[PDB]
Amino acid sequence: MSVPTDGAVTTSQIPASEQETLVRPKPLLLKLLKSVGAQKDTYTMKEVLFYLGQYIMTKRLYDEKQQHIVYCSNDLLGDLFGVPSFSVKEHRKIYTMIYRNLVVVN
Ligand SMILES: CC[C@@H](CO)N1C(=O)[C@@H](CC(=O)O)C[C@H](c2cccc(Cl)c2)[C@H]1c1ccc(Cl)cc1
Repeated sequence: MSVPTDGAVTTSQIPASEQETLVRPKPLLLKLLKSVGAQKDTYTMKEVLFYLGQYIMTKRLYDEKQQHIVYCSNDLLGDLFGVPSFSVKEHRKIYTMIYRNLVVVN
């Protein structure tokens, strides 16, 4: 392994091949990723999701009493995704929101 630690989350809702896509996060997204330990400039989509999950957890934006919804209207995450809230269960939407904040590599 070339980095000290790594993380990745996958879902049955997105095809494997898509989750392996290599991407280069734009400024705001890269800033959030690094605030939780990420150290690179290029990631696979599943790594991006891992760190974003970590970001949500650390900022305490995840509560089961919120019935699967994350409320990020007052967080930079709300501006990254461009929505006031979203469901952690709707993965295609999450992917779509994330795609706007990056560029696919080569
Ligand atoms: C916020 C907690 C976070 C912890 O990693 N999490 C989950 O708790 C679950 C929610 C679910 O049970 O469906 C999975 C979720 C996830 C995994 C892989 C791909 C995607 Cl799009 C979402 C994933 C998640 C949810 C949102 C984001 Cl932006 C990134 C990752």
